[PDB]
Amino acid sequence: WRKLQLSRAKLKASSKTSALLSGFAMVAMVEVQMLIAFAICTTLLVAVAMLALMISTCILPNLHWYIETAWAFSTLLGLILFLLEIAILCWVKFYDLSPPAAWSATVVLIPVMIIFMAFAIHFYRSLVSHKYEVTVSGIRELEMLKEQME
Amino acid sequence: WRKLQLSRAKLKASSKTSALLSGFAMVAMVEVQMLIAFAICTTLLVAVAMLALMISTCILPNLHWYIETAWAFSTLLGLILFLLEIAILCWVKFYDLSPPAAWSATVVLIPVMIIFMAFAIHFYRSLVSHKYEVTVSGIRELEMLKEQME
Amino acid sequence: WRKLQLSRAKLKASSKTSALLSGFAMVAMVEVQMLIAFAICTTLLVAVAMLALMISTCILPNLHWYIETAWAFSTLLGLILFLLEIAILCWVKFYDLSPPAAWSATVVLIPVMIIFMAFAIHFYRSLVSHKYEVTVSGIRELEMLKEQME
Amino acid sequence: WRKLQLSRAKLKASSKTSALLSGFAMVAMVEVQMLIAFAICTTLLVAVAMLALMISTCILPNLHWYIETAWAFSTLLGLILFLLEIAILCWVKFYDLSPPAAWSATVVLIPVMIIFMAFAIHFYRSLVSHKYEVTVSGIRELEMLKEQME
Amino acid sequence: WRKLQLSRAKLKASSKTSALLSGFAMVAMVEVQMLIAFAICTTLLVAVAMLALMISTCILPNLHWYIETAWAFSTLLGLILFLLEIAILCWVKFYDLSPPAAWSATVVLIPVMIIFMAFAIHFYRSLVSHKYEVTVSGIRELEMLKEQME
Amino acid sequence: WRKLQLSRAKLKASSKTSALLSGFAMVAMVEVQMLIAFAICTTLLVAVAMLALMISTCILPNLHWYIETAWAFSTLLGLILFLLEIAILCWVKFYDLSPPAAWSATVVLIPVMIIFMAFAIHFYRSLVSHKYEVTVSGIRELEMLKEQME
Repeated sequence: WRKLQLSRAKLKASSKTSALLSGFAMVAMVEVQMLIAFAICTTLLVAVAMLALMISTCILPNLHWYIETAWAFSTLLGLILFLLEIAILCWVKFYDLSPPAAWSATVVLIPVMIIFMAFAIHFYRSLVSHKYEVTVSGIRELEMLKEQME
Repeated sequence: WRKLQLSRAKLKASSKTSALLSGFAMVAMVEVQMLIAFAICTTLLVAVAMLALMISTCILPNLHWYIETAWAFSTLLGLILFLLEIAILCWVKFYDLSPPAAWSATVVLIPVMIIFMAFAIHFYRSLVSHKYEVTVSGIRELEMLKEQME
Repeated sequence: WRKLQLSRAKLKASSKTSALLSGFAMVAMVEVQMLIAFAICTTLLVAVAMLALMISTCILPNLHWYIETAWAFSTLLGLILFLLEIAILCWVKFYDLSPPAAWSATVVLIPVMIIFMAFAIHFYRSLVSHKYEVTVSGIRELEMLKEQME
Repeated sequence: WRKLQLSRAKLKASSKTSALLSGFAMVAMVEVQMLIAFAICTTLLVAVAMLALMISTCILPNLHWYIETAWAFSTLLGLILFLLEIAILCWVKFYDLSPPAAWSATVVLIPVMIIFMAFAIHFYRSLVSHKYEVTVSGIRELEMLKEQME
Repeated sequence: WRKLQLSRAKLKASSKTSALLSGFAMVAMVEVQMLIAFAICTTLLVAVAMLALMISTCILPNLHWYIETAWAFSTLLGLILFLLEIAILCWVKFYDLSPPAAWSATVVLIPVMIIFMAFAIHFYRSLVSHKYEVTVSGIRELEMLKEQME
Repeated sequence: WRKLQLSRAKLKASSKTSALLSGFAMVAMVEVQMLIAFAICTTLLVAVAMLALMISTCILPNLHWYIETAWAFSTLLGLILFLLEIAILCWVKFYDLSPPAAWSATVVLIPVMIIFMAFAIHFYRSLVSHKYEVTVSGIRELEMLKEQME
């Protein structure tokens, strides 16, 4: 039961989060009109969303942890992209007459981008340790019962 | 009971997903203003949505698997279109002064587009294997009872 | 009980579907600025929605099948209009510098428009047949009881 | 109990319906920039909404039918205004280069506007008749109990 | 229990109502570009919302009537501002070439603005009377029990 | 149980509040096009949101008070930023031809900004006192039981 809920929380969370961001990016992209990177970041980011969306289409009809990875990865990947795209936008909006102000965007981006990925590693690190922590405590308890059994 | 839920999940999911994307595409289309393809992709994509919408209008009043196909097909079909349309937009925004950057959009599109359709086949393949697999598991037991029966 | 639910499903479904589409059409209409038809399609489409909206206002306070027709008709009518309006938009956005690409919009429109209305007839046809089908099967059963009754 | 629900359905329905329409009208108004009427219709329509909004703020804390009238009136009044404003918009967006097409907007407006108000009268008429229809049937039943009482 | 609900109804109601209006005002403000007043009204109105938002952040963690005042005041205060800002917008959109039409906006504003604040006083007035009305009826009943007690 | 709810209320509240504000800021930023500060405020504000978003991604899978701080801090921090950004916008829209009207924005900003942060301290101050207030009342009750125990 806990398995389905985990996925469902992932199902709707991704769809709504992904669709609104892609639409906002598309609307802002047509308004203003590094140079080449802009076209790629936008198109690719959208795809990350599309797949997660379909995941929602196929999940209900139907290993559980495997598909789980697809969502956490795709969704988390996008977050980096959204902030990634905005950094470029400032470069696009200012890059013309405002280049001076534009630099502050990409430069300030590095401090936050690192913390975001770095924090993800720390949270994940503590988690793995627990997987091993439970494995040790679990076998120890089984020996206590097996020893008194004799 | 499970039959109605499957459709309902399809009923609302399609409507909301379809209406927002079509509106965003229409808004961005009027802002910027391959050449001919742009007009077609937009208009057609909308239709895919419209039908699915009506499906919601007729389903509640009222074979179940048949209609089911219409939704999975129409919805999945649209996803390819949305990402399909954005690729063209970059070409519409850059195609003028930025043609160089525009190419990265359609090119990068191929890698993701293939994986999307390809993954769909794999998921479907595993599903079919089970449908038949079960058919074998069910009858097998029946023969067991039959032999012991007599 | 089933009667109220059928209407309620119609009550909210129409309001949300109608209001968002009219607003999107109004926003895109002011951005770009067959010629005369454009003004009519937009204004009329909105009205179809407005009435359905009020239907929601008057229904709760308060023959059931009669009002039911108004919703199914108005809502379905709009779907044709939305796709109808977009076809014109392509003709409006392109009609200036892109007239060549514009034709593909209206032409491609015919294939989908027909299928939409045509499919509606088929679904409705099967429904009517069943209504009669049940009417015959029902009376036949009552005669079986009435005959053995003697 | 039925009394509170009727109002609540009115409470949220008005707020959401009113706020989104006013914002859309304000956004489109600044984009394009009968002549004088435009400014009035927009500002006034908003007010109709604002009051209804506050009605929601004061209702929860705290004759019931009296306040009820304020909502039905304000909300219904707005619907006429929204379609009213769009008619003017076409006159504003086309009034420049497209004056010819503009006329089709106001003219086509008359057919729907009449039906909207006319239909409201019919629905209300049937309602009043029932109120009296029940008053007659009710007293009749009481006399049946009073007569057999003797 | 009734205390928490009253606040919660206030918690979400304010956040959604405030955030959407501020964003719409900001979007329309950048599109057009009394003169000085415009900048102030917009910035200040936003603040009124921000505080109410935080109120939602601090309320859940944790006198009840005191905080209650902050919401009713801030929210109601904003309503006047929104209609206030729109009156200025008409003056901003028309103030250039359309000054004549602009006047109708601010002038027509006075009639509705007064009724809004005036009606608020009346509703509040009747409320204060009841508070006292209950205080009198309550003590009277307690004496009835205390008298027969002897 | 109360622990999970507190976080959940924080989970969705932050995501919706953060995503809409960042999109509105991005849309308005591209429309108009202190000078350098504008680029930074926008980019940084977004980051504050992104992290909070991920917090929602990692919380469900899995000390409680620690993570709690991250949300209250990030969310509250943003509020100051949103109003902060708008102050700059007025300076961006007016800063060109309207510099005079622009000053009223930043100046008026100080009065509200202080109250916002100042009020936060007061609410927090009363809270801390209670933490100590309970600590004293609690130990006192335990002694009452321990004393009569002898």
